[PDB]
Amino acid sequence: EPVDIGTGDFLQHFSVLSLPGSLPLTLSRFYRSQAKGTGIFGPKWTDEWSCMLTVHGNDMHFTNHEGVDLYYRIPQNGIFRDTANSRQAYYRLSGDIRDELTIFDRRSQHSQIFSLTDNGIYLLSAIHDRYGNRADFIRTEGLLTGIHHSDGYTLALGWQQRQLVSIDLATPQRQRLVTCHYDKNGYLAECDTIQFSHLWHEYTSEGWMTRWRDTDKTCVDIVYDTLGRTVSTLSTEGYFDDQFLYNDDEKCTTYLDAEGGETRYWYNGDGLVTRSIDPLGREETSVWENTRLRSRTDALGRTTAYDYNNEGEISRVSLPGGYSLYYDYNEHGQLTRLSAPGNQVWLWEYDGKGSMVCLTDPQGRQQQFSYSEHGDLLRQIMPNGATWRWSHDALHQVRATTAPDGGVTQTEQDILGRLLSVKDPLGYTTQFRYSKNHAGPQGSVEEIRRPDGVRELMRQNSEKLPESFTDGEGNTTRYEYGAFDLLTAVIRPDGERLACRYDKLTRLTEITNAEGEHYRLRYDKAGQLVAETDFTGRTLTYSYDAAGRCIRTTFPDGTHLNRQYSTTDQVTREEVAQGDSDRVLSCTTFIYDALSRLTEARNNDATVTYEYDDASRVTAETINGRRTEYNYDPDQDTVSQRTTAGITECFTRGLTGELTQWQIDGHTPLTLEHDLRGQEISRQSEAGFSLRQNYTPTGMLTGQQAGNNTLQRQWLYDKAYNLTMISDSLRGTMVNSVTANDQISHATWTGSSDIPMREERFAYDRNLNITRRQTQVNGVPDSEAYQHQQHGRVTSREYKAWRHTTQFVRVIRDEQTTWKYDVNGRLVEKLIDKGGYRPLRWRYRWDARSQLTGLETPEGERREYKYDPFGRRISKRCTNRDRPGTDFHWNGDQLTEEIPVGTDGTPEYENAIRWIYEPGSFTPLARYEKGQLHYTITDTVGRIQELLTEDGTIVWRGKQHLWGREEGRNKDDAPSCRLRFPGQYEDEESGLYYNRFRYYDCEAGQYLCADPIGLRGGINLYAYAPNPLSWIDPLGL
Ligand SMILES: [Zn+2]
Repeated sequence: EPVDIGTGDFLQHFSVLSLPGSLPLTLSRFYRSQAKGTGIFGPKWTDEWSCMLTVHGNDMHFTNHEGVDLYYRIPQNGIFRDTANSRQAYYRLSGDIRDELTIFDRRSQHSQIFSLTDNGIYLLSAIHDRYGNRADFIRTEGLLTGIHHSDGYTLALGWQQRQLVSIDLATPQRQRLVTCHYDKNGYLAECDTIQFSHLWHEYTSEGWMTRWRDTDKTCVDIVYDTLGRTVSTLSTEGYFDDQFLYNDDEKCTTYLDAEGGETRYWYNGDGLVTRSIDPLGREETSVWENTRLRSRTDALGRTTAYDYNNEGEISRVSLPGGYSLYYDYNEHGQLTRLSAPGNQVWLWEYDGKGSMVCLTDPQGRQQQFSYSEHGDLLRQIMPNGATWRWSHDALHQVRATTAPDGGVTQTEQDILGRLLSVKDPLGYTTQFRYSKNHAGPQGSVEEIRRPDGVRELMRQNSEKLPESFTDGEGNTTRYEYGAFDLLTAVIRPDGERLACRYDKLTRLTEITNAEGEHYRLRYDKAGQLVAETDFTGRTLTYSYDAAGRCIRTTFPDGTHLNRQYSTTDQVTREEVAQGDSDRVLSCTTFIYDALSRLTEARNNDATVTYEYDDASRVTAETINGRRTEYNYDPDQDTVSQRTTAGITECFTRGLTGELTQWQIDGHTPLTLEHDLRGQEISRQSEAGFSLRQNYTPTGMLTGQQAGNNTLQRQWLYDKAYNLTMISDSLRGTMVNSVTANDQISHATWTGSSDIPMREERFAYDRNLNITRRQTQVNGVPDSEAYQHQQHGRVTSREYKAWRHTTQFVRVIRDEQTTWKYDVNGRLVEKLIDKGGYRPLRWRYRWDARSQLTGLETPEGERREYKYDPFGRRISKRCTNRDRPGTDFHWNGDQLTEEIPVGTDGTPEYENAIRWIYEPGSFTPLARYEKGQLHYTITDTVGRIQELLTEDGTIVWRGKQHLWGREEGRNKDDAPSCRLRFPGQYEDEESGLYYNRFRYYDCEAGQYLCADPIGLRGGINLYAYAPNPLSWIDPLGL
């Protein structure tokens, strides 16, 4: 809101200073072009430190920090008592006009004290809270020259010729906070603040601001009509080339935005909008009662109603759909009860000072809060008795936190609230040091010293935006900005550039990657994104209803994905149609109960149902008749028990919610220990299995000891936290060299010989996608591949392999792979061609949602995959060969069961393999098949490296190439393990890693189709990760 549509005023509001404390001291400056008021910053600007009360006959005028005048009728005896103005009912005026006057703010529980000066004018002399924390305002020769805060600091305000030039912290430390200059007519021409903006302002003779600018890129020119109304704005970089039209007889203002849209606002006598029409003709109406909003109705006709109690607070909100929210307050305006649908009631209790001492949640569980006499929160007790404690420094900022397990965290902040140091419960200290640039453009440097010896530097520019970041290895990422703090470029440590361009309303319209290709976004007049064209040239088009809800996605092949919504903005139906035919190809339904909770999702291949308790916790998820049931800890709302097909698991948790015991199906329990930083140091079973883990000073996993029953593993990182060494008692030593982009360029595994057993050498293109992969085996070249991306996706690849003969090498393989994508960006064919041989061709079939529904192998075998309404693959079948299938059970996003299906289509539920996860975790803890329990040991990315029996016997060992190809050789009777990176499952018929929403090729390092969430997943629509030992992608997004 730069322009007040009801009056034509140009409006600005900027933070000036914000000091921490028991009673925070914050100052802002508010500008209105037609304003008649004044503040410490001179005419036209108002502020919190210049509020006043004025006698004007029989009423008292209250001028607030925005220059708004509120009227209070003076009683005959001249004594106010909880006197309210109906326009702003939360302000309560008390006191004898012969003594001193108090404005109490019911929203904040804070009070302003006004003292008689001259001519029946009362100036602000103090602000305080209900604890006596107080800021005293000192005026000399009529000017505010000092402030004393009861926390123990003072400010000094410096004036020259009755113009404020400086605001300083005076004691206990000297610090300039604000510096001001003025134009020839006394208007504020420049305001430099230490914590926020540094701006310049230009004005006409009347004080109408015709220009404002920041330190670098932002400069805006404003034009007024002769009546002082804003008629246009324009920045020097082209943004917000806007015009304003006025109609005083119709009471309708028109906003002509820079991209051709037209918005009309009808307003009432108080200048409040009663009817607006957006650039698409969509209409919104509001009903007002003395500045209080009584109802609003959107473009679909959905009405929200507001009721108020006798004290002026919102007492009831009627939401569309018949839902009501009820609010109750104590005598001071503090919220004591919130009643929501489903008989959900929140209760708050306050003591005599207004401290919230007891919260009762909708389940009737109580949290207790204890406070100091100055209002510091000292202690919180949770329903299960978990107790948090805090102590504070002289500015009442937290300096020590005692967690429920007794662990103490030490924090230190400066007078401006910047963090200076943290010491965690194990005694490891991280330090922060700040320094201001003195030469050149006014900027700053923040240095971070970490307890593992890592040093990082973050630089800010003159706008206090991040300018560069230098990691512990000295690699620097830089940032560039245009006007209005728009990020226009990111420069990687290797010097490659990512760039962004915006339209005249600052909507992102173009992204250019390091390769130099463009991603384009297109908007309608209301700012809705109606089209995007990715780097491949693929365009998706979007349609919207009157509420801005997206109701159709159109794909290049002509298929449409139609969506329907409930009154509460929930998807009730999804339809697939194609081309101009309105014929529905497929249909998906979503059913919701009376509380708008999802109870059933259904497509052609799966019905998924959910059951809820009164607390809206999920007590059961059922997929195609297979039911998982949950029970919950009554104090923590964590899963305490889950049962599927008569197999029950029990979870025991400590005060912090950490897992202390896990048990399945009457087996010996697994017990777990955690350190004072909440990190797991051991898991044990009395049967014999034992795993101990240790961490770096910054909490990186760095050590594992277990105990064909003994494992010793060490992980070492560089100062940028790339994993550069693995010492593995079962595998050898892995050494990784990294690029400036934190990608691994050389990965070697070494045994007891100096010559490495195997090496991978990688190169990457400008987009960081794989190009070269060379392997060596025992020091001699083994294979070499070179793959080529076009528009960010692998398109072809050459591969050779060598045989070591006799000291020479002869080529034994030489083949080219080509990839073909359809117009929707999905891989439909991968062709491997070695000269003189039969071709090896994979074909891929896809549905409208870009789910891989079919696969054809080079030998002609056909597989079919089916998916539930949430993209979870529920089945796999071979349709033309005598081969078994698989059914899949899920809990939420976790694959919990693979169920073998015989060739006749009969599921073998007794042969199910259960993968055990903590609820909502992607890191597997155990495995249960045919009554046999195995425990996992996982690596730094949560991938299983070993499976162990209950007594600790190692019966499965993984062995991988960098990008995930698993080739570990294990005994015939070893348990199967098809899990790979988090959320991945290897399909043995293809070698693909199924990865929830997409399939992953661990050779090319890429997914087989474009990211279904587009740019929301990053700018590399096919990549998996820049470094598979540092990043994960469990949903395939
Ligand atoms: Zn008056």
